Amino acid sequence: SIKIRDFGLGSDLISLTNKAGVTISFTNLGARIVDWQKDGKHLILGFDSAKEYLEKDAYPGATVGPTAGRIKDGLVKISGKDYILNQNEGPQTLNGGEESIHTKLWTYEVTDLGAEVQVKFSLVSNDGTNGYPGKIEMSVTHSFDDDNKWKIHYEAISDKDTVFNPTGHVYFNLNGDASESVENHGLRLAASRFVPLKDQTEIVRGDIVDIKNTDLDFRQEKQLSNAFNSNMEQVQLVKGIDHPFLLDQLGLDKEQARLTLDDTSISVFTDQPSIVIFTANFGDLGTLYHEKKQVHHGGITFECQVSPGSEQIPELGDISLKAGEKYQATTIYSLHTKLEHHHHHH
Amino acid sequence: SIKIRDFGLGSDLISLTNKAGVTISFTNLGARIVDWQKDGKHLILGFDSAKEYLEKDAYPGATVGPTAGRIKDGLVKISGKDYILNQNEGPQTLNGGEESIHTKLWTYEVTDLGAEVQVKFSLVSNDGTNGYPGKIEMSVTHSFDDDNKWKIHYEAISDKDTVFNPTGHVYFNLNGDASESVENHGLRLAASRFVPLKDQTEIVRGDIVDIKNTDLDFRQEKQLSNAFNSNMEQVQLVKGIDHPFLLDQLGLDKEQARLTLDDTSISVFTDQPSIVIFTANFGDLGTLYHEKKQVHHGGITFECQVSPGSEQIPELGDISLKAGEKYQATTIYSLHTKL
Ligand SMILES: OC[C@H]1O[C@H](O)[C@H](O)[C@@H](O)[C@H]1O
Ligand SMILES: OC[C@H]1O[C@H](O)[C@H](O)[C@@H](O)[C@H]1O
Ligand code: NA
Repeated sequence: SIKIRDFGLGSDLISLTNKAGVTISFTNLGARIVDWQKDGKHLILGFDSAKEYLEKDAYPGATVGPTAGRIKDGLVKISGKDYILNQNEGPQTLNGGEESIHTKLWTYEVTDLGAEVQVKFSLVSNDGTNGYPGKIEMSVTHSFDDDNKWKIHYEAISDKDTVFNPTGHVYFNLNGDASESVENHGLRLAASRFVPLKDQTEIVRGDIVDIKNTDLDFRQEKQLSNAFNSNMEQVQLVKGIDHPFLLDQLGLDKEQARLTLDDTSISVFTDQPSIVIFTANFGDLGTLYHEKKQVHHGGITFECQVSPGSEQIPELGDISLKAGEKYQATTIYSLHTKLEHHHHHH
Repeated sequence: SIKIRDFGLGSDLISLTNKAGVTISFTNLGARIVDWQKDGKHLILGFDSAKEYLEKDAYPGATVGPTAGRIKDGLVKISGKDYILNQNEGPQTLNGGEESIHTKLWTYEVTDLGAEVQVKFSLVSNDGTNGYPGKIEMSVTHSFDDDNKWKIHYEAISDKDTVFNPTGHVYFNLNGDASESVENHGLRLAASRFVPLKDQTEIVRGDIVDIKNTDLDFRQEKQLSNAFNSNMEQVQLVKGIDHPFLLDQLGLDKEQARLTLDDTSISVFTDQPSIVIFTANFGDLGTLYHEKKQVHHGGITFECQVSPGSEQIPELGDISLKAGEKYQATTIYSLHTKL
């Protein structure tokens, strides 16, 4: 079933229930996921209205871009030309600049395919918006099906050569309570290397480092507490995880990551080369989610994209987008129950 | 009474009915007026869904900007520096360039004051959007009251020196049907001068012309057909009216123009110095409004703003907006019925 209602400020809430009874909801404010529940329990973090997003934190569950992450000094080179983008984090351009796409009302249309329901959000980034050459016609399609798969399909075409590398900023918290840390969740991640940050400004260091057999090695499932309790420099620097992980094997067919808690697992598939993981290292900020003060480590993201830093480390990729060339990216989050035995205590 | 409903593509339709039974409706798609009707008749032109605006004509009823009108070569000088804006009509920048503020969904809040209801729409234009320096935080408040006054109040703040001169683009048609020409309406307008156009490109010619005692003198009520049947080169050039008229006396208290058809009249008030009047000179285009094929001259606008062409005729004014200054503008359309 599909249901729609006003969500505040002119945005709407689109809520779907599949045949298994799982419900998921989105809003056109930032083409974002608001909630995902199973048996009355929240699997992700979200607010109860639009204003909350605008007043507390506008990134959760949103579509962010045109470029996700930080671009050092907001400088990119596009077809031999240097362009300076909007700098909203010191000299850095973070998640596309200020008042970016995650803050806009996108138009949308819903398509019911029976076993699958699609929500296609559209927006146009005018040429020159926040310094990005355009115009860029973008669309984000979120779909949910009877197999409990939530898929995000991105498409974009630009009138001018530009850069494009958006991602989805959902936060998972299988505890269903923001006040409960994710340290008790199990993580499996198919990545042997990571990208270290230079310092507190969080720009990339310049190197790629192998993490095998360190507390950041999750090729084999381990509790998140291992990472959180680590005194590895990188962990101390950010007070948790806030890094890009390079996937070892590319392809939409491979389970790149799996997040488990008791009998629930979330699997991650994507066609992108990296996964930026940030564990809500907010300290005592205590943002209120459903009236629960969020704890430090009270959430975890899986931002699938080309790794941030390619400006400095060319080996990570190329996010340029040529005029008229069609961009596409697909990321899928699927839910399962009893995929494995996960019985621990913290 | 206030009613909110889906208007398509995620846009909302907000309808306000006052004590008098008059209904006015707006959409956040482009902070726009969609309808205005008394005793079952539409007073303005509008569509029945969001899609139509996007497919047919996105300007009707909309808030247009940042700059209303045509800018020659898309060129503006800011702090002595040349800036090229998006060009969407040949080399001109018309109505802020392509995919401008009129095609975006604005956020909004409704405030019910009893005798008056206000709908405040907001949108942030990012720095660099379509070539315009910013960011510009804008709000347009459309309000409707028990006295049948529809007021538009604009406010904006920019982080950087920029240009700003928006307008409301509603088209009136008291016939209540687009297939009927407004030639039968009577118009009165408090302007003794106008800005002629250079040619079919519609950029300004360069001068200011006195219209006293010409077919465009509406200082004294007159019927539209007059202007429409004139042989003035300017009328013939565009096949109607598509020009900036310079108000003789500025101030919101003065009735600047009045559009009348029989018992029903529309008065216009503004704090702007000019009114751009365009009579839907679309020829055979035939756009469909409520299933009715539109006729050449099947509508008329009253675009209150600083006249277009200031880039070439400074006397017209200046649309500069300095960083941190607060822009304000007010335009009122008051409805009256003779008893
Ligand atoms: O809260 C936004 C969040 O977005 C990304 O995950 C960044 O890596 C984090 O450092 C933080 O900026
Ligand atoms: O249709 C848009 C409309 O906008 C303004 O009124 C112009 O002066 C008219 O020529 C026309 O372009
Ligand atoms: Na809506």
